[PDB]
Amino acid sequence: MNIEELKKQAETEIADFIAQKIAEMNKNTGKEVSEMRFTAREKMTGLESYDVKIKIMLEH
Amino acid sequence: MNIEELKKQAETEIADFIAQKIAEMNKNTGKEVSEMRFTAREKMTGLESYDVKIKIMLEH
Repeated sequence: MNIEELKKQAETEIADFIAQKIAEMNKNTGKEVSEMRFTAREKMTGLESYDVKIKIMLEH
Repeated sequence: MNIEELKKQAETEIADFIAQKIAEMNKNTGKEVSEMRFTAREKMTGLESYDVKIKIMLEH
């Protein structure tokens, strides 16, 4: 499998995982996720992950 | 379960999923993921997901 295909595959997997998490959150809270912040988690050995902060909105 | 706890849970799940994907990619390519770009995928019904673009670096 080539590098491009691996990349597109993982991109789709992550997008799909995030979509499921948002659907789940919206369902469970009765509210709406408006945004997620992603902050790189980097080590001397390189990028490890992104830490996530979920923003949920509600009526004033 | 409260809204805060649900949030922290989903944040951790997403961070962990991304970390696994990066470890996987690095292993499979012999290279290094340097960055991921996240671009909101929004609909009139609200935020659906984030689309992802993975950047991989290699030696000049």
